[PDB]
Amino acid sequence: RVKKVREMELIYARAQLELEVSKAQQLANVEAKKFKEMTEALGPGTIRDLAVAGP
Amino acid sequence: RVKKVREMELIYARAQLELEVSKAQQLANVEAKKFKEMTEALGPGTIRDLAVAGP
Repeated sequence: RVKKVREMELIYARAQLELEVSKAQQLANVEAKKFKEMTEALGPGTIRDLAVAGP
Repeated sequence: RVKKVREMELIYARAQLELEVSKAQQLANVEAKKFKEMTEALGPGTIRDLAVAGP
């Protein structure tokens, strides 16, 4: 018992935790690409100029 | 008893703790690559300029 319940637990636990990391990959891919489109068409120097304003 | 319950505990304990470190590897790979895409297209000198603003 303590072997075969707890080992099917290991195998399903794999099937679910490569799952949560897959969720993390995909959501962070969307965050990534949509910051990239954000900054690249906002302006490479525009972000510098807007943050360097300290007069 | 105290041998064969506690040694199947060792073997499953392996199967689960190389597991938690595998979870750590994969989640930290996504964190890694998506900071890399972050900084490299944000700008190598942009991060310096935005942090060096102290006027």
